[PDB]
Amino acid sequence: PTPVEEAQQKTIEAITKAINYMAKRRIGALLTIERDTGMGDYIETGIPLNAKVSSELLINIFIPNTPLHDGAVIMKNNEIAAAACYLPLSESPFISKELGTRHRAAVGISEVTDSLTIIVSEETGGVSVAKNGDLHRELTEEALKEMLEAE
Amino acid sequence: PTPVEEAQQKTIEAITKAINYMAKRRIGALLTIERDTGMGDYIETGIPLNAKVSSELLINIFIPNTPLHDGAVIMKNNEIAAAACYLPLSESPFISKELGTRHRAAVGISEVTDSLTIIVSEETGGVSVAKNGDLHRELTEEALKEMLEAE
Ligand SMILES: Cn1c(=O)oc2cc(N)ccc21
Ligand SMILES: [Mg+2]
Repeated sequence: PTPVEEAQQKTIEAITKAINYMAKRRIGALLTIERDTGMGDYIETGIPLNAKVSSELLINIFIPNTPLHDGAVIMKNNEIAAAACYLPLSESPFISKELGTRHRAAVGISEVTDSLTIIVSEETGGVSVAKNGDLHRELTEEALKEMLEAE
Repeated sequence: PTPVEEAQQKTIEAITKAINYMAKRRIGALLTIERDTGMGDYIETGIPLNAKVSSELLINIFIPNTPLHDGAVIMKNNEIAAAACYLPLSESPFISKELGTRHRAAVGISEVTDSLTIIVSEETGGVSVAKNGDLHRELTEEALKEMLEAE
């Protein structure tokens, strides 16, 4: 592997480790990965971090009833750009009616960007991904990894 | 007021807001500010963050029973360099006997560096500072801020 490939795989492993921990504990989480469409306007709504990715930091960010847990983490250029960011709520009538604002925010950003957003449900610990205006629900660990590698 | 001076003031405000919040809630914390003696050897024992400082991130790091809460945060200028770092334990007999490992680690690093370390007791909420081998306990909010401004 090249340095850039090794770095991408390390980031994927850090994300999946954090997501698994949160899914097991039913910790709600919202993590958007910026792609070609710039998301600076949304990054600017949160708390700046520009931090190295680690599973530890991702977990610490989303702990319930803490300063950083409300809102989205946005990743950009292999770093955590900001936490507690605003994302736009989707008005799509085709999202499962049992899902709340975390999932609607993820679908919303996916409607206007090419980003990939991961959501952990605080109700069930279920893991989902929003891309292109669609929500892919009840993902296995393998499925999430496949989506991150495809992305 | 140069940009350097304004950045320092912002960092002091972030630190003091976080410490005050953790003191009120008896959240144990151990926060070392590198000065002229480089602390790379200790930074490298922790989880790298290289993050912009915020009161929110400082608080999120020290929440009990989370990946990052045990060990020291080490700050370099206006960044959180790493969390969950090792510091050496002091054997000084002037550490109150009831105090635990955070205070002994803080005095320990203060014996071999010119750093300033802030400690919040999880037993009492009291705030202390270790510098040059001495521990100063039960600091008021005003005294801590004045110490940081002088540092
Ligand atoms: C480990 N953990 C978790 O899963 O939820 C938490 C909440 C708090 N306040 C502190 C720790 C945890
Ligand atoms: Mg006194």
